[PDB]
Amino acid sequence: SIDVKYIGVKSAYVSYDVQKRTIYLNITNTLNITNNNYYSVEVENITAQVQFSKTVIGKARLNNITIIGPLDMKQIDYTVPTVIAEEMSYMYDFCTLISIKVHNIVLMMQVTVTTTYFGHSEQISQERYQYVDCG
Amino acid sequence: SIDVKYIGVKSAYVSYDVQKRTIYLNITNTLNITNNNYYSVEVENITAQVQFSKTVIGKARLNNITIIGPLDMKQIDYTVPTVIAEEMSYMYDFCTLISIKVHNIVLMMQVTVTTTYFGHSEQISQERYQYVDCG
Amino acid sequence: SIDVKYIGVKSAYVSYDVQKRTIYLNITNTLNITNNNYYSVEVENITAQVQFSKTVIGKARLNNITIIGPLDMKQIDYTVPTVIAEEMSYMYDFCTLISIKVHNIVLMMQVTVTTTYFGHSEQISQERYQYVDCG
Ligand SMILES: *[C@@H]1O[C@H](CO)[C@@H](O)[C@H](O)[C@H]1NC(C)=O
Ligand SMILES: *[C@@H]1O[C@H](CO)[C@@H](O)[C@H](O)[C@H]1NC(C)=O
Ligand SMILES: *[C@@H]1O[C@H](CO)[C@@H](O)[C@H](O)[C@H]1NC(C)=O
Ligand SMILES: *[C@@H]1O[C@H](CO)[C@@H](O)[C@H](O)[C@H]1NC(C)=O
Ligand SMILES: *[C@@H]1O[C@H](CO)[C@@H](O)[C@H](O)[C@H]1NC(C)=O
Ligand SMILES: *[C@@H]1O[C@H](CO)[C@@H](O)[C@H](O)[C@H]1NC(C)=O
Ligand SMILES: *[C@@H]1O[C@H](CO)[C@@H](O)[C@H](O)[C@H]1NC(C)=O
Ligand SMILES: *[C@@H]1O[C@H](CO)[C@@H](O)[C@H](O)[C@H]1NC(C)=O
Ligand SMILES: *[C@@H]1O[C@H](CO)[C@@H](O)[C@H](O)[C@H]1NC(C)=O
Ligand SMILES: *[C@@H]1O[C@H](CO)[C@@H](O)[C@H](O)[C@H]1NC(C)=O
Ligand SMILES: *[C@@H]1O[C@H](CO)[C@@H](O)[C@H](O)[C@H]1NC(C)=O
Ligand SMILES: *[C@@H]1O[C@H](CO)[C@@H](O)[C@H](O)[C@H]1NC(C)=O
Repeated sequence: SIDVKYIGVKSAYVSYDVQKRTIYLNITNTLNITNNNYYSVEVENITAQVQFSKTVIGKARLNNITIIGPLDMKQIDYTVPTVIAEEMSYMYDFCTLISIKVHNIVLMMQVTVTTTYFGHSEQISQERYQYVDCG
Repeated sequence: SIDVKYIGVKSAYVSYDVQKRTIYLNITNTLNITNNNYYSVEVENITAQVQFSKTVIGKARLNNITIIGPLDMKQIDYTVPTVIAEEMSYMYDFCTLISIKVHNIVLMMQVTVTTTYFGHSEQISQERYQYVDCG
Repeated sequence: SIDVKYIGVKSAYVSYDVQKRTIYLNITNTLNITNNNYYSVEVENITAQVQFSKTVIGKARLNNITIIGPLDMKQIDYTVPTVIAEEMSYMYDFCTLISIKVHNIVLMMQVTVTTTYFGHSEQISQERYQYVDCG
């Protein structure tokens, strides 16, 4: 939330990086570093806090009631045949793949019907995605 | 939220980077660094806070009621055949792929019907996406 | 939440990295480092806090009631045959794969119907994804 970074190869504060086939002969490197850091991140100062939720019923006549959740799946048909016919023939399959519904990252918070919150919520995702690499 | 960065290859504060086939002969590098940092990020100052939610019923007559969630899927048909017929023939498949519904990043917060919030919510996603690389 | 980083290869504070075939002959490296760090992360200061939830019924007549959860799956059919017919033929399959529903990361918090929160919730995911690599 404060210092989120994505670094590809190299990350450094003071780097005298050297690489292939070099001559580092008579250098006189000298440093003088002062790097004081002060974090006072999201400190609270609270006197009172109330989360109230009341449901009062009475003399109440209620018929059919349906409150369904935050994702319903109904009558979902996946209908993928795969028919191969081959008479006196030559076939060559490489990097052949058939994928159906598939997920890599699935993150859910506060997936309800009724919710009362107080706080600080984060979701951070850092990757190097590579699905198909055939060659 | 404050210092979000995406770095491709190299990230540094003071970098005397050297690369292929060089002559670093009589240099007299000298540094003098003062890098004081003060973070007071989202500090609160609160005397009172109330999250009130009331539902009062009474002498109330209610018929059919339906409150459905924040994503419904109904009668979704995926109908992808794949028929190959080959008589006395030559076939060559490489980097051949059939993909159906597929996700990589799925993040959800506060997916409800009724919600009362108080706070600080973030979603950060940093990647290097590469779906198909065949060659 | 404060210092989240994704580093590809190298991470360092002060790195005199050297690589292939080099001459590091008469250097006079010198350092002087002061790196005081002070973290006071999310310290609270609270006098009172109440999470109240009441449900009062009485003289109440209720018919059919259905409150279903935050994800229902109903009548989901996966119908993927795979028929191969081969008379007097040559077939070659390599890196051949058929995948059905599949997940790698599944994280859920506060997946309910009714929820009252107070606090600090995080989800962090860092990876190097590589699904198919055949070659
Ligand atoms: C630096 O090193 C070289 C070596 O080739 C030498 O000839 C030269 O006198 C040196 N000078 C100092 C100031 O160290
Ligand atoms: C290096 O930094 C310190 C920190 O204040 C300072 O007192 C000093 O004069 C600087 N130089 C040297 C040569 O030490
Ligand atoms: C608010 O400020 C600081 C905490 O950050 C503290 O010294 C002060 O007493 C707080 N005030 C109250 C009323 O709590
Ligand atoms: C709703 O309630 C009535 C009763 O008044 C009932 O006849 C009907 O079947 C209910 N609805 C469903 C979908 O069952
Ligand atoms: C720097 O190094 C070179 C080496 O080729 C030398 O001839 C020269 O006298 C040096 N000078 C100083 C100031 O160090
Ligand atoms: C380096 O920085 C410090 C910090 O204030 C300063 O006192 C000093 O004069 C600077 N120069 C040297 C040569 O130390
Ligand atoms: C608000 O300001 C600071 C906290 O940031 C604190 O010193 C002060 O007392 C706070 N005021 C009240 C009324 O809490
Ligand atoms: C709605 O309620 C009536 C009762 O008055 C019922 O006949 C009807 O079937 C209900 N609707 C559905 C879709 O069931
Ligand atoms: C540095 O090392 C070289 C070795 O080739 C030498 O000739 C030179 O006199 C040295 N100088 C110092 C200042 O150490
Ligand atoms: C190194 O840093 C310290 C820390 O303040 C300082 O007292 C000193 O003068 C600096 N230089 C040397 C040569 O020690
Ligand atoms: C709030 O500020 C600090 C804690 O961060 C503490 O010294 C002070 O007494 C706190 N105030 C109250 C009323 O608790
Ligand atoms: C709803 O309740 C009525 C009674 O009044 C009943 O006849 C009906 O079958 C119920 N609904 C379902 C779907 O069973």
